[PDB]
Amino acid sequence: SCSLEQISDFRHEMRYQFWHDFLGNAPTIPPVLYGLNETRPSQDKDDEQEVFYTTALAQDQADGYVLTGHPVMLQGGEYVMFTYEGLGTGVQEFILTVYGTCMPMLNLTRRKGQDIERYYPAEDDRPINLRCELLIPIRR
DNA sequence: TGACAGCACTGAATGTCAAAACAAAACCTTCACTCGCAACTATAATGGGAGCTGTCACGGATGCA
DNA sequence: TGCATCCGTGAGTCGAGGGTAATAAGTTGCGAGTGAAGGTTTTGTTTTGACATTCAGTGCTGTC
Repeated sequence: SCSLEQISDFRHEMRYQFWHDFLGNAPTIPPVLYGLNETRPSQDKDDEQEVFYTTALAQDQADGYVLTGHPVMLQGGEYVMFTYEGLGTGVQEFILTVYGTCMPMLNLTRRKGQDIERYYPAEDDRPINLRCELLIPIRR
């Protein structure tokens, strides 16, 4: 529960300690990352909500993945490949320039569901200019 | 020369009179049932101690006799 | 004038481990009190006339 500028300042740790707990027992490095944001309103007065953020490990070439959590089936329907070049501090303004601008300036209405993030940890000191997709479930 | 400072006034955009509705549970009816009282039953029956408690110890006491 | 009897008294501060267990009749009648929660009532968050300003708006007005 944080600010507009803290829409990715808080979100940096929710992928990292989730990754480095599993990397202590991972013989590989899974190179496709998945993050899921959720908007769920209330029932008492319809002015409030809460957000449960789920980063996940990919069902990839390593079959045995003993990770705490849930087997999450990704939502189907229309999506958008918002590929990017920039560091996780640059997805801070990239999430804000897709959601402050690219939903008005491309005039699109994102649909109900989990906003799929597609980071790339395959290029994980210099500041890393990573590549990432923001696969929004869209209703065009 | 062009900035550079300040004025003229629209008006959309505020700050007030009203309701408009929605869940809030809050207090409140309800209405069927679960959960409780009370009475009777007719061959014959008739007297506890329920286990208990066993010698400390000098001392003062009151009332019987 | 003794002789029995009947009450009422008895270290200090600690300590441990911890409350235990008989037996007995039912059907039938039938009012009273959780209770299903049925459903209202309130006690608060939202629409619309206003018009009085206000700054926003755009341009001019005047100026270094």
